Amino acid sequence: KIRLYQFLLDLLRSGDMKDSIWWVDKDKGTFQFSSKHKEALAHRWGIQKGNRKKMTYQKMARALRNYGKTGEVKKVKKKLTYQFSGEVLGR
DNA sequence: AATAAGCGGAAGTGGG
DNA sequence: TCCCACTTTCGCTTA
Repeated sequence: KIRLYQFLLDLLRSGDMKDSIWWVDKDKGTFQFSSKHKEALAHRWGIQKGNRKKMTYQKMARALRNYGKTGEVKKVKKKLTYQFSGEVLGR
């Protein structure tokens, strides 16, 4: 099954949910969610995973927080903004 | 108050 | 056995 960071990177590359997520500085790997349209993206994540419950942005963001220690995605001190690692961007 | 973003102890589910 | 990679529940903090 796809990993969450890869699901998000793939969306950013495809442009398929441009109103829910976008690059801030793609060279740095920084990206941001839409305040008003992030839930539709979270719903898509949960359906792609086949999870039992409806996925929420809060549960998805909790998964994102767990990447902080391994480094794939880090929270940026800007609203709804995160940053992929160079390793994730290079793969 | 109402709303929203951000955080995490603990415990459950999947597929190794 | 016991870690993977989240998922789910619920309370808390700050703005």
